[PDB]
Amino acid sequence: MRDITPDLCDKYESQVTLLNLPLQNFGQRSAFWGEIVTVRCYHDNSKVRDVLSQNGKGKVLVVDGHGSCHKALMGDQLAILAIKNDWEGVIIYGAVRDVVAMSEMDLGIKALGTSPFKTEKRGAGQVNVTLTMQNQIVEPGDYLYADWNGILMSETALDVAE
Repeated sequence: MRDITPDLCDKYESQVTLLNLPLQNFGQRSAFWGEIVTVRCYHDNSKVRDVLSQNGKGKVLVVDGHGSCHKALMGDQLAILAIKNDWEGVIIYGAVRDVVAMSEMDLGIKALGTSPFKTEKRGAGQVNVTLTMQNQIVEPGDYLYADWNGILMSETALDVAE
C-alpha cells in the first residue's frame, strides 16, 4: 500500500490538523480514511461492538478508552465484525489484543498498546460524542486520514490519490 498523508498535507495544508497520539500500527492495511464515528468508554467495549455491527463503509471508528491499557477494547472477533461491515479502520486510545491475528487482517488498526485481558460488557459507553484525548478534540462527522506517517483530521472530505 502507499503513503497518503504527505500528499494530503502538501495539497490541503490549510484544511488539515494533525492528531498527535502515540499509537502503534496493528492491521494489515497501513493506510485508512473516512468519516469519524466516535465511542467513549472505560473498561467496557459494549459500544465498540454495537457500532462495529453498523455499516462502516467510508468510516473510521475512533475509541476513547481513556488511554487505559489494562484491558483490550478490541480483539480478533470484533475486528472480524468490523471487516464484515466494511469499516475502513479503527483507532483505539487504549489497548487491543490478538495482535498476530490482526497483522493479517484487512482493516486499518492503530492503538496505544496491548492487553491480553478482555472487558466485562455492561452496556456502558457513549456514541458519537465529542472526544478529548491528550488534550486534543476529535469530532464525530469530521474526516480522518491515517497512515504510518501520522493521522490528519479535516472538516470536509479530501481527495485521496489512489
